[PDB]
Amino acid sequence: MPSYKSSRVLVRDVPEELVDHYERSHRVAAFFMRLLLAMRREPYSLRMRDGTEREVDLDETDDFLRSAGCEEPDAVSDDLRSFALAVLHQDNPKKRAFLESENCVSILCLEKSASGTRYYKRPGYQLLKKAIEEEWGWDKFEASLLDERTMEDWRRFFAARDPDDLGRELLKTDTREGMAAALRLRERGVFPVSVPEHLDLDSLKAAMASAAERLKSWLACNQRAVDEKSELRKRFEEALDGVDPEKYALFEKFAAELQQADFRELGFVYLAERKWERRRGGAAVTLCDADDSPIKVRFGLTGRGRKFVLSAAGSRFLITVKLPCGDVGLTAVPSRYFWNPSVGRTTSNSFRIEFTKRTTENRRYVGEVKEIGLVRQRGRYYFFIDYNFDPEEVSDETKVGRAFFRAPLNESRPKPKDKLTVMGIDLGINPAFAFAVCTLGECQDGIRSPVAKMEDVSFDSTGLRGGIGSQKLHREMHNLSDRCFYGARYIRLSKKLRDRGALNDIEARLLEEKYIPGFRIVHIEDADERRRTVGRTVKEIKQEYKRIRHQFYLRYHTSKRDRTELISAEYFRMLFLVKNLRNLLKSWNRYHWTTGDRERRGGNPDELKSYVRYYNNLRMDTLKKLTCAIVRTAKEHGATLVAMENIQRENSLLSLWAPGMVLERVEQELKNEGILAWEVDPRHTSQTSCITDEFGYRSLVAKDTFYFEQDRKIHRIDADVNAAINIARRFLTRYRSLTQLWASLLDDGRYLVNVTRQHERAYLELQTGAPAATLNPTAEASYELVGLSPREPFYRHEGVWLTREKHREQVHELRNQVLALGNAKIPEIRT
RNA sequence: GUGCUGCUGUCUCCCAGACGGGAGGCAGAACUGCACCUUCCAUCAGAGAACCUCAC
DNA sequence: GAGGTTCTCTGATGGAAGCATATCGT
DNA sequence: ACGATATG
Repeated sequence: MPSYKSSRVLVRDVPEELVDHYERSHRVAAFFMRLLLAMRREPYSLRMRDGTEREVDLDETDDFLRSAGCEEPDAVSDDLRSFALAVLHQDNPKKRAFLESENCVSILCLEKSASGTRYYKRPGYQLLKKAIEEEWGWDKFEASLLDERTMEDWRRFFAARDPDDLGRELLKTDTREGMAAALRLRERGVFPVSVPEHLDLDSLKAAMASAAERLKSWLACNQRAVDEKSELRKRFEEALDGVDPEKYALFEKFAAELQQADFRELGFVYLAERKWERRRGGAAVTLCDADDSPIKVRFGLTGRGRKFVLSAAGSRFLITVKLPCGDVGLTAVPSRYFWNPSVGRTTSNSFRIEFTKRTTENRRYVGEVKEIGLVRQRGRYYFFIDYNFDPEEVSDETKVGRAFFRAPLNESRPKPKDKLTVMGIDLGINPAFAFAVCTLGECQDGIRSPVAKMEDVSFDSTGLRGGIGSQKLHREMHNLSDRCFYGARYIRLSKKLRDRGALNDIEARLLEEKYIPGFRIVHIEDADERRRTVGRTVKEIKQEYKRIRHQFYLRYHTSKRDRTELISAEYFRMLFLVKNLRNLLKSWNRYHWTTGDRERRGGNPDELKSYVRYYNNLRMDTLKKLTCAIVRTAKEHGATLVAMENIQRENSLLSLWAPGMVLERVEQELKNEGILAWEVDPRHTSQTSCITDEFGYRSLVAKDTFYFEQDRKIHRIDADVNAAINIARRFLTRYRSLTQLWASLLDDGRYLVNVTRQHERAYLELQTGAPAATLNPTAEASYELVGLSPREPFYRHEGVWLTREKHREQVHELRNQVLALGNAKIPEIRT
């Protein structure tokens, strides 16, 4: 599997011949879609351009196979089935009939084809014989053939040159079943299909590639659906026998009368009947179309399709597709992705393209093009320049570095034995991310961190990135987003003022004490004039939203351009402001939804498409910029190991992205730049000091300052640096210190430690001496680990393992000191 | 190329109706900034909305 | 925050993708 | 040596 990065380039004046080739390629690809399914001789479901699903019967397969050439489709049935499953990759991966699904069209489509009657590349037999007959002594052949075969014919195979004889014997003894089926069909003279449009071999390869890949995907999904339905039915039938008697005949009538109006064993059994029945067993077949579901009309340089000669002049590409009708020259609209490109024909059927994506530096990127693909969108054509790239080299020393620091203490993986650079990364929204960088073998001055089995390290480089660029804009994106949230609730109640009378009691202080101050609307009692007073605010909401979006636009088109950061905390506030504005606009659009009225299958089908498009675009842009700043921060400091918080474990990156796809993108782009990363457990990183390794206070009024005590003097430090170091410190110490153990009580105050994870197993050994331990109580409401010779949270503190009630009070006792003392008398750490 | 990403003027369909909101098209003006692997497909779950029912 | 209702859109979590060599024959 | 197949 090569590495792949891709982009699109526009072509404007497409000649009629290429348009015809495009459409014919889709039509033939649809023909392949249909003919493979027909040869499967298994009925399926076709989803038309509309939502309707059609049950294509066996007759529609039979008559189509009749048209395609098979005048007696039933008589040759098993043989067609075997060929069909071969091109769709339903045979064994080793010794496959067609390693590339395309390679069947020589036998399927042509008229005088020699495919299937060759031995020149038969694996390891003809090549071995041809090699030995030249410069070997007829003795290592025995070793080579015994090695693979662990018969007397092999003696004659090397007794003479006999290439044709061995080829014939291999084609006889070794018959890949998918090709034997095709030869049998062509012997009957029914296999060469009548392709509706006349295309040469190269274009038929390209069509069959896409048709076959669509069939392979759909077949895999169908098999998954069938297997899942079978397994769920197995679970239901296992549960049905169980212990429940035939009394389950009654919950049927019970559910009937319930749904007409609309027990543990009865309810659970009911779910299985409903869950099993509604699940589909088969997927839908979506046939290819020119405009509905386009396929890439691929043009390869080895046989996949018509060859192309990619060139470049100035700041744009020059594509020439060598069609059978003639050479067709296309010029490319210049792309900032492949800006100022240079092209070069290589010695391996490829073009070496060197271009420049970004505009900050002039860094030139190198890739190889080996296939170009053609699609259309909104009647406008495109080529997919799907190129390759070699990722940056990662030292074998980094791999031994990553394995060592990842391992729990009870594993003994080797020391890195070199000077690595480790990174600490926290992730937030206002503080997009913060970092701490340490160098192994070099501790000079800073927050010194233990390193497992090595000397300590000092974090020289520390910083907070992302952040709020302009203070005013961030506050305005927050005032409006608060208003947009509170208007959606307000007009839910507003209608009930007019729809009902005097509302209720639970709402009364919910409307007055919370919603009126929020939506900033004066309350009028007369219903007719409540529509006007609510409409003018929604106008005023848009009128100030447009202002904000325009000032957000001008972050890139003023003299403030130089100060505009790569990523800001405004990227996330805008996303929520777009989100809340969407709900409010949706709610006001249904201000007329009155009495009992519901959303219909029709109505308005394009509602708020501009906002949804802006929502997805802003997110995709935010994550790409977020990854760049992280990777830019990693490369600059010489980092090769990145410790990240496992965020899988409002004001969070969650509710904007899935918990994982954020981390996946960062790791992928780090690995392209030759930087390995690991996910560190993000427990107690924001509540534990990185200096004293003791619990502190995360200030609620100010979420950037973390208070702890050192030498009985209260200190403060940035809570993003504090967590960034605590993520890196955990990695370098191999999670040596834990701050929480789960324990369960059996009797008389002996809380038994629940060992679930291997990190707890190793930890107890370094203190107790056994892979298990107990908590004995002491005089001052504390505990102590003992350890046993062969669930309630507990918090460490000063070697005492206090409980949640007394851990909260210790945190609370420190808060009172902070509030009493004040930030003026609490010194700063970083600088 | 696709986005971040809008402004002015003018024009057409739609939902409310005389408060307002949502799709779009051409026309210029302003701006030389940041980033950018993406195509296709099938299942099964969520978000919020909104109508019928609750006092949390 | 109780509890099916009917629809769009993610969103989940998968699936298939984005070419090599080999020789004959002129 | 390049083209026309063919198949790892």
